[PDB]
Amino acid sequence: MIKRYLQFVKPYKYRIFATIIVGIIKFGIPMLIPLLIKYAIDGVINNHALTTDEKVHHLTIAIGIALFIFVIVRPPIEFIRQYLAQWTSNKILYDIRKKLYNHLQALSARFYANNQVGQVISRVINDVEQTKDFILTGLMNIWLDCITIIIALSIMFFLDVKLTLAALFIFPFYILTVYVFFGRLRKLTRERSQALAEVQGFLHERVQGISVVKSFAIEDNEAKNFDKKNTNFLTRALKHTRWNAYSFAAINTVTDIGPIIVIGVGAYLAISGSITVGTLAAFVGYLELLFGPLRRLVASFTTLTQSFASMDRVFQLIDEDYDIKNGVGAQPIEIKQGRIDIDHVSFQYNDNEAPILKDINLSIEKGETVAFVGMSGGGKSTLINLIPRFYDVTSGQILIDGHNIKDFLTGSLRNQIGLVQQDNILFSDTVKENILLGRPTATDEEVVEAAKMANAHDFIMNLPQGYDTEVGERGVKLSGGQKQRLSIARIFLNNPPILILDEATSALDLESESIIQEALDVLSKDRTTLIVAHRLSTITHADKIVVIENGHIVETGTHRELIAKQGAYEHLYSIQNL
Amino acid sequence: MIKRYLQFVKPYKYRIFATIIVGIIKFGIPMLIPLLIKYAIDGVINNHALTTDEKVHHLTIAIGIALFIFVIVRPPIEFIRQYLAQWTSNKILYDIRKKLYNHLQALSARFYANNQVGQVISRVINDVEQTKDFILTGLMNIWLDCITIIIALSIMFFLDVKLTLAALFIFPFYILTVYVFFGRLRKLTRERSQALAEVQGFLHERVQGISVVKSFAIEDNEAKNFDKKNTNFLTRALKHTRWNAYSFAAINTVTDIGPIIVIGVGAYLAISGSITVGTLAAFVGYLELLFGPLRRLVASFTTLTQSFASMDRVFQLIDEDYDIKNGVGAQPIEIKQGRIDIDHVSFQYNDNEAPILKDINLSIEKGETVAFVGMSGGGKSTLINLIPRFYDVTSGQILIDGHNIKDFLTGSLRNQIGLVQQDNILFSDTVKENILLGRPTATDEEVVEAAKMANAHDFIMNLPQGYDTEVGERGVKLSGGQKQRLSIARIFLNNPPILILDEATSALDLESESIIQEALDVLSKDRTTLIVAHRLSTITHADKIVVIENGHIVETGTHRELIAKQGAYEHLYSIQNL
Ligand SMILES: Nc1ncnc2c1ncn2[C@@H]1O[C@H](COP(=O)(O)OP(=O)(O)NP(=O)(O)O)[C@@H](O)[C@H]1O
Ligand SMILES: Nc1ncnc2c1ncn2[C@@H]1O[C@H](COP(=O)(O)OP(=O)(O)NP(=O)(O)O)[C@@H](O)[C@H]1O
Ligand code: NA
Ligand code: NA
Ligand code: NA
Ligand code: NA
Repeated sequence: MIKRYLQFVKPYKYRIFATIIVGIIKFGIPMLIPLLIKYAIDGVINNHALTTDEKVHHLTIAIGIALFIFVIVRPPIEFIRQYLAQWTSNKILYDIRKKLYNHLQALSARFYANNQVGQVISRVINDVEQTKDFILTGLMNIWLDCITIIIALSIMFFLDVKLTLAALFIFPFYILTVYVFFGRLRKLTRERSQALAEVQGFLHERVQGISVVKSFAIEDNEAKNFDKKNTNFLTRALKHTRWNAYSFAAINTVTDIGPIIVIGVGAYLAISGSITVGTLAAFVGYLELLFGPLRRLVASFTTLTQSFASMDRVFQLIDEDYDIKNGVGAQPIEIKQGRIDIDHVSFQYNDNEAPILKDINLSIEKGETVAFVGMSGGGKSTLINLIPRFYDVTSGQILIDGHNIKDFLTGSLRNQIGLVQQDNILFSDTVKENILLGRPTATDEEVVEAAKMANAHDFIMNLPQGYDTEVGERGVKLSGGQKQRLSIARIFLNNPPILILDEATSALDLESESIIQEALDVLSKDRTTLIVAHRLSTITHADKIVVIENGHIVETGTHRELIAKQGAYEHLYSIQNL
Repeated sequence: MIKRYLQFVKPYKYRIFATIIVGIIKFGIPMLIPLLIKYAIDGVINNHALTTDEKVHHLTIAIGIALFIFVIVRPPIEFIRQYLAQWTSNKILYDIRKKLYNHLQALSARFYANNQVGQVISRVINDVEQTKDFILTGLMNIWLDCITIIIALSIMFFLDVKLTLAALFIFPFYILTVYVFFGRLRKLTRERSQALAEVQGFLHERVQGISVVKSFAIEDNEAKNFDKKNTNFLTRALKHTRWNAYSFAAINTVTDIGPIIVIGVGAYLAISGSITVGTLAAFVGYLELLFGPLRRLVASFTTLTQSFASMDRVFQLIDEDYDIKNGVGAQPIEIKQGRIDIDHVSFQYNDNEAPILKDINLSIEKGETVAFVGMSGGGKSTLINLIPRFYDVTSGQILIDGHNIKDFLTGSLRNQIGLVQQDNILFSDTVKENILLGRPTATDEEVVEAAKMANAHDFIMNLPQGYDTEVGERGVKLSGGQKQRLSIARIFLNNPPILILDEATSALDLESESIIQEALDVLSKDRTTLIVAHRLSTITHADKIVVIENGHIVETGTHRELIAKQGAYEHLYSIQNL
């Protein structure tokens, strides 16, 4: 997995090597201080053979050299060292989210139907952000502490063989201890982040649906439901904390026996006649070089563990399967004549549940306007959404111009089906911006046309700041008949070969309906049109009305014919002016 | 402002003092190492009064002791020190969000109409989380570095009053430099977080409205709109980084002239007779005690700056005004007879724009069923939402049972108005759980009743896992007529004195409508009922139909009467069969 994450760092290897290099060229600085203390003390006074005008000169080039270094050389090193480190990782994260976002937009209706936005976003943002330390503490700092440990161990290896061995005794345990905790922390961190992710999802879901929370003044009740999630997140976060604290003491206690099992031995050796009591003095002086980094790595360890947990979660999302895949046979196909064929189609949202659409057979020739009518929850919506291929039929096939939907390139297919869903969306943008969704690359002139078409242009002008009026988030600042008509506009703008209208009238008064009806009757003159509808009267003109019951097509025909049959269709119609 | 944030820490003062105490009792440990060293060397090896059996002996008591301390005393100190620190702040954050959530649920439709969920949540979560360092690095660590600076400084002053002035010379500049940057960083951090907040809002808004992004295969276009926001966030984050790096080098360069200017003067003073080498050398071993903490504080500084920026943003949200306030006169009032009076009401969403409802006068007696009909965007929705007081009328008054709506306690008022909005909400929960929103404290039996009432009970049983079926996020796994009927259920469950139904039929077929119509005609027998509707026929039975045009009430009357007048009402009705 590290290899994966590394794939992100790849185009930044050099900036990172550089960051490490400049990193090493830093220890050289702290050592210049104690080096300078020795120069004035033993090179101007303890020389005893210098003038009181000569030594008061060398102290003006030594107090001249130091200043130069520290006031000119160090500053740039310090700066670059940091700026680099950051500039690097920060750009890396950028890259990761650029990818995640494309990933999301490529998941299927299903995914988003069984997932919580808040939770998803937690990952894309927080978990990713968390992998930052892996780049910094992991690939840019840990090394310097190991280099320091090599140097130290090395120097010690010369001063004395067995004495350094007195040290290394600790090492194995240290490593064992790390290994013991690592895993459990990784999980605790995982479980923690997940908790956070759940409060996010909660907030998201509620903050957006407050309308309801307000209407029934259930603030107190929901405020509880929140505390549950907010608490769960504490709890988990504490478990995590407890262990980090725990493991920290552990690893260190081990790292601390280090200098002891050394000093103790270093004496029982200098006195037992094994080595110079000067060697013991020097050696023990380097103890800070060995068990210093080991102490830092304990913290570096911790941080990483958490980081791993995070990249886990990131990748886990990245590894989500796309339910609607293009497949090798991909083929941007132009739909020249709206010929739709539904052969033996059968649909199921899941393998466990029952099928919603069972055996559906229906043929729609170019230019026909087919209407779909039936009790609520019959299948209409489901059936329809199978065409733009939002879900893949379970058993059977749908063919546009003889081509099986699956053999189209997603975008191609979808781009040629103007679809007005029943639950229509608006972004917290301007009117224009919203219509432009139907065709982003459109003339401010063409938009105003679509508008006038969907019977929108007019009310758009009365809006403060007209076509540039910013509608509310979710498009709240408009009526029902308004939001809807903007969705309809999008259709004219798209001006596709196939038009599917799932109750595209829902919120319009009788009049406005009349207008859009006319408008549509025109645009729907020579295009393959599918209409789901409950208000029958706006379907009479249909070339063929399809009655759908309990996932089946029960009746088929012209309003005239269906009415004669005095069957299912008639029943429903008959309920209007009766 | 610090005082504010501190108010959160208050109930944790002791745990914090404790964390600081145990914090101090830590430096005592690192010093035990060099003491065991000096004690071994200058104490047992060179005592010149030790039997080879005594020095070894006294050596051992020094080790047996060391192990005890480090393997028994230190561990607990280490643990507690951390666990405390964390347990504290983590609980503090918890508290802060507990408050923020209540804050949100108390903001008005307006707030949420001009704000972006994602952005809000960024604050509640990220910005708050960011204030964590203020507790840790601020109130628990900074001190220890100052204590260390006092201790250090004291020793210098008794060692030479005029050389400590060679050291302290730096101090003022150090402080000046900090002051110079602080502010700019605080902003950069602010601006950065805001950027993050904007990508959040983007993600939220899109990830939830992908349905549309998919339908028009505008993935490429939106993926761009994302990169803009994702980039903006980089940029800003880099600006921030650059400065931190910058300021870091700065402050340190200053902190580095420190040990030098002590040597620059101190050495010159040894010469002229200030004092000798025995002092210049001793006043230099402690240099690490002074310019060590000063170096750490540079980092502590940085971290804080960021923290402040964060609490700024948190508070800024906390300081948001509630548009609908209760006011001293608050009074949980029981509405015994649904008497609604709309006297000269006039509404405007903003002071700049034009009024939507102008001069409306209408009286509704208990048990009357008033219908509201008119072109789309006329005012109906707006008018209606004024009653549950979702927005305060601009000029005029609405009175229920003679009591002015404003004199009710929000919850009281709203709890007594069963409101079925046109754009109905569902949470990613189970069917039951959703209906329970109408009355959380309800009998699994009463729910099933509401259900059967809204004509839902039936389809709920055919659902895999019946009343326990988990509907999709936003309630996606149900038809239109389905989601809606669940909203209607909520009403029966609430069983309020006043019922407002804003197109509560929108997505139902003719039949299902018939059923709920009957169901309602019953529940609406003796209650004050207000109905907004476009499908006229389901309004005929109204006691009084109100025609609303361009924010005005144009016609008033019984379907019978209105039809005779051959005016505005008739026109609209007349378009049904025509
Ligand atoms: N949050 C808002 N800010 C500004 N204007 C708003 C806001 N919310 C709604 N509006 C106004 O909504 C207005 C009229 O709404 P309105 O006529 O009450 O909806 P309606 O006719 O009942 N909806 P419908 O029954 O679907 O046709 C427009 O002229 C908008 O400016
Ligand atoms: N994500 C899902 N998982 C399982 N079932 C689903 C899901 N989404 C929708 N359904 C099914 O929705 C079904 C029938 O939907 P359907 O009849 O197409 O809506 P419809 O009749 O067109 N809506 P409407 O025009 O408002 O009456 C139910 O029996 C559900 O089980
Ligand atoms: Na047609
Ligand atoms: Na009534
Ligand atoms: Na409305
Ligand atoms: Na539907």
